[PDB]
Amino acid sequence: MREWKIIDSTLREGEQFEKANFSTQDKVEIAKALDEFGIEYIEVTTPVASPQSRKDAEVLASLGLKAKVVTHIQCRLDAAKVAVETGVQGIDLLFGTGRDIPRIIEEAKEVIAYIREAAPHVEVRFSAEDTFRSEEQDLLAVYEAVAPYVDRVGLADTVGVATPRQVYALVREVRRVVGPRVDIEFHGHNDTGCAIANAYEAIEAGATHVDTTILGIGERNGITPLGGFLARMYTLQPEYVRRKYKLEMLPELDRMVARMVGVEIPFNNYITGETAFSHKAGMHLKAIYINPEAYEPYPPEVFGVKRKLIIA
Amino acid sequence: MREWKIIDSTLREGEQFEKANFSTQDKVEIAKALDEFGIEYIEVTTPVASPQSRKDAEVLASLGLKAKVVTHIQCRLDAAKVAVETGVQGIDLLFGTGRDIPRIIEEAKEVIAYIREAAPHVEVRFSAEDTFRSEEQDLLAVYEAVAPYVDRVGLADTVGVATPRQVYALVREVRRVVGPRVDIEFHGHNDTGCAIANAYEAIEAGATHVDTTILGIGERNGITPLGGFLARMYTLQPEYVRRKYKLEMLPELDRMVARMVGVEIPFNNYITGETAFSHKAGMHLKAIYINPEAYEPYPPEVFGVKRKLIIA
Ligand SMILES: [Cu+2]
Ligand SMILES: [Cu+2]
Repeated sequence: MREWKIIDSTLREGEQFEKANFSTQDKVEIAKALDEFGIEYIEVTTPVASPQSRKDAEVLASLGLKAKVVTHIQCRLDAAKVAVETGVQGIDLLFGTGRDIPRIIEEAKEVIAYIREAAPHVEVRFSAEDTFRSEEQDLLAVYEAVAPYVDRVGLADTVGVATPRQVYALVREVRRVVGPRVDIEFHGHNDTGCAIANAYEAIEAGATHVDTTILGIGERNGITPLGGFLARMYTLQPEYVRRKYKLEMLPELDRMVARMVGVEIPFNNYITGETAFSHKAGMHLKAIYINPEAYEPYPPEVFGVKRKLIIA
Repeated sequence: MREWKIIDSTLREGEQFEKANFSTQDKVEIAKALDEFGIEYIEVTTPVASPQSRKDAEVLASLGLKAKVVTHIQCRLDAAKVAVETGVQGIDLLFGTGRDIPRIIEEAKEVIAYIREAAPHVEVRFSAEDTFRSEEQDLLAVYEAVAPYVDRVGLADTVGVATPRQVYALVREVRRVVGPRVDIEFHGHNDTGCAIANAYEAIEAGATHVDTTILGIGERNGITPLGGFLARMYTLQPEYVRRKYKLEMLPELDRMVARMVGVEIPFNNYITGETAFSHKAGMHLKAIYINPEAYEPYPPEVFGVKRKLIIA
């Protein structure tokens, strides 16, 4: 352990997907299915976006889910006021992307202080945008100074270019500077095909929270997808992962979202893709008969799917 | 540098995709487009598979492409005879997945020796199946003893479970043992979402060749996809990558293969997916107007595609 939790952002990051147009009822459906699956956090679009987004945040946070509902805002006093008034259990601050460091630290601490005052029980996370491309001394200076005042700090590979060893290294440095009592969140975009690998490296480096969306939907080609992330973690911690989540629900989660946003599940999608458990090579089929484990990373039944043997 | 080449395996790994049914003309079309793109190697199904596969290998190897055409076989004397007779420029041996090490080394050297004798100009690569899960002392013992006799050794993450730091570490150890004059090839499956990340780590560790297929098609959910791999490498070595390949051909490569195997390009596919360059968030759109670089990992024009702005 390697203990960690998932922050689903389907209703935040989520909404930034090109084809997403979630009704209130769509979001409630998604949130209840995630809660049933066992997801620990559900992050929702800033209430400042529209009066709509505010309402949705209000409803989601009062659904009585076991998951904590958390909203994502710019690191600003005005947005923080709106956020606390919604009743969310958490607020995820993003300090947007040079101006001096004591001032950045100043402005951050002010927002965080407002929130502690107005809503002492709300969990606060602080991230700087584009964390891995920010110059590192100043980044660590900010995180070190803000960490004593927050429950969690986050790192965001905003443009999807961080490399796995870079993510590992910077998470380790952040852990060094913030100490063992502040949680560490990773958010990574998939532009260079590293969102799952980077989330995994983040956890190996000490990260405690990973952002996912169902099918990885999000800005551009999206972020770490729930199913791909769970496949990656299941192979390493199968006992922990199967006890944490209702893994057999994955196909229904992927279907629900695909139907809502109007896409097909891709044909190679982790676990639930048409092709995810198809075998064809004769020497593979030879082995699967004696033991399917021979060419399978995990059992399809665990995730509520079946293998396919192509015997032509 | 970070110098490396791609071995496309669309016509080998490739053929093991559930829905692949390539006619001879399909393969010739694919191979000529890859050669035009600038791909360095094209790997094809073992000629032993059917008389068909043999014919296709014979044609492909005699097409007069600039790319070297290479076939993939079990590490056996009988298959090697068939392979050399096809005229391929390379033979990729796979020693299939305990029996003693001097004997494994013995059997390997015998096949390799046959090939040097019967076809001194053919390039020979040796891989052990499931390289990252083989016990490491014995694996390195085999690679160390065989390397002086081959042009290249390969590592294969056959079941798609290797982790990026594991791949980095084992490639470094292999490089230590085989010396600087033997090339090193990486083949990785995508079951845990790490095929691109692992290929990248392999190169950082000293690997010189990476297996890809167009759209990542292959057994199960496939292997490192060409487009995702090029996106990953372009962000790190843009001059090198744009000079090596005709990057603007990527959409036509992905379309061609999708059409042939009967799938849609997935909606989040690297570069050529519907959604790969779609922006929606207001603060993103604000920035893209001053500079699209602000939220884009690479320029869409480089790959012959366009961005989308969602202003609702
Ligand atoms: Cu994001
Ligand atoms: Cu393979």
